[PDB]
Parts: sequence; C-alpha cells; structure tokens
Amino acid sequence: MDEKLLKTIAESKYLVALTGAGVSAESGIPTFRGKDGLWNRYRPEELANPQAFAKDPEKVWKWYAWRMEKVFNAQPNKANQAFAELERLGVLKCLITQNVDDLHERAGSRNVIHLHGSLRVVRCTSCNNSFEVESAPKIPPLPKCDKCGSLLRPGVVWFGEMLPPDVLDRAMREVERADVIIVAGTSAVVQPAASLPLIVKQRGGAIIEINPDETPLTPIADYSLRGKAGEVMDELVRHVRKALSLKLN
Ligand SMILES: Nc1ncnc2c1ncn2[C@@H]1O[C@H](COP(=O)(O)OP(=O)(O)OC[C@H]2O[C@H](O)[C@H](O)[C@@H]2O)[C@@H](O)[C@H]1O
Ligand SMILES: [Zn+2]
Repeated sequence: MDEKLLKTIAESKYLVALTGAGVSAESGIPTFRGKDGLWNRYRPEELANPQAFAKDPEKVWKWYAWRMEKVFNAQPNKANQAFAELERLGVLKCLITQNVDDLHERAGSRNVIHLHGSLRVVRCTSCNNSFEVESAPKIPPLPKCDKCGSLLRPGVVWFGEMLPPDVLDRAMREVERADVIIVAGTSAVVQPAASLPLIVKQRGGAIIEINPDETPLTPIADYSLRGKAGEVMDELVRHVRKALSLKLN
C-alpha cells in the first residue's frame, strides 16, 4: 500500500486480473486448497474428472447440485465489488477467473473470462446442447438432454480436460498486452492458469499478488500483499479512485 503501488495501478495502460477461489471465500464459499479446502475434504479424483463422472454420475451430480445451490445463494463480497468498480473506472480492462461461481458477474463485472467454465452452465455429454440455470436441479434423477436424451453434465472444466481453446486464447491475448496484472486469491499451482501471470512478467509487465499466503508466484511478484482480497482490494480501489479524481482535467 505504498505510493509506487498506487502509481503502478492508477497509471497503468492495460491492467488485467487473474482471480481464484480465494476471492469468493469472503462470500462464505470455501476454497479448494488450504485449511478448510474442498479438496481436503472431498477427493478431486472422484468429483473432478470425467472418469469419476462416468463411474457414478449420480454422486458427482449430487455434489455439484449442492455446490450450485451454495453459489447461487451466496452474495458478491467486497473484493467482488472492488473489481467491478476498478473496471467501471476504466482501469481494469479484463478479469480472467478460474472460478466457476458467478460472483464477479453479480457484482457488476462485465469483461470476465471463465477459464474453467461456470456452475451456471449445463451441457450435454453427447450433442452440443448447453444452457444456463437459475437454480440447482434436484438429484436424482440424472439431468437428461432434451435434444438427444443423453446425460447432461456441469459446464465446468475437470482435471485432465482441455480448457476451451478460444477461451484460453482470449485470456492469452489479454495477458500479452497487459502492463500490470493483479493476481488475487489463487494458489498458483493449477495449469495452465498459473502460467498466465508469467507471460505479463516475461513481456516486461508487473505482477501485483494479493493472497494471505505466499505461493509459487510470490518470488516474481513486484508486489505481494499478505491480506484478504476484500480488505486489500477495497482500499486499493478507493485510493485509485481518489488519485484519478485529483487529476487536473
Ligand atoms: N480472503 C481471501 N482473499 C484472498 N485470497 C484468499 C482468501 N482466502 C484464501 N485465499 C487464498 O486463495 C487461494 C486459493 O487457492 P485454491 O483453493 O487452490 O483456489 P484456485 O487457485 O482458484 O484453484 C485453482 C483451480 O483448482 C481447482 O481444482 C479448480 O479448478 C480451481 O479453479 C489460496 O492460496 C488462499 O490462500
Ligand atoms: Zn444432447
């Protein structure tokens, strides 16, 4: 929270952000890793991969329907509001997220890229039918496609699956032109998402990491703020808004 940091953000020409589960934590949604992380209680090998889904689609669907209900009923937090505001001010150009929740959207964020899909989306395992839901389905019975009758599945990316090419490519273009990237609430271990901030640095840009813990990205982060996204982003955006308002124009 020094002058240089504020300056780096306020004067940026193309600032982007990469967010992870930590940015939704203050909305009552647990993260995947860490203390009370979902992967520390539930096994990703049974709930986050095509093999597990094929083996027991009812169990996987029951788990996702539960997660969907949790997310749809949660409200965006201060971190979410701050990111939307930073975009409103014209500073944040694009928000790249690994989150499958829609808290960024409900806070007002517009240019959001969902690298790993979205819990709002349901798609067919056979044909190209896909659509969004307003609330979570009840399981059983297994959600079936109204077009061909095959099993439907959550529109999220599982381990071993390829992120949609057009989606990752868009994110790639964003980080290739960003001079500053805010990396908040992510453990920086899951690929290829974890590689995006490196692009910014390699091309000459700056990395501003926001996370209560240190991660594999910390060593190359120009700035690494040890705190919660809500508190840090709220203060950061407020100072940036103040700085911009002070400009003689
Ligand atoms: N209030 C908070 N503010 C900011 N960061 C926080 C907060 N609370 C926790 N964190 C940080 O959030 C990070 C979350 O790490 P992960 O649980 O691994 O979430 P993420 O990096 O988004 O996961 C990547 C991907 O893997 C998952 O399988 C899934 O597909 C996911 O998108 C942690 O480093 C943690 O310290
Ligand atoms: Zn179908």
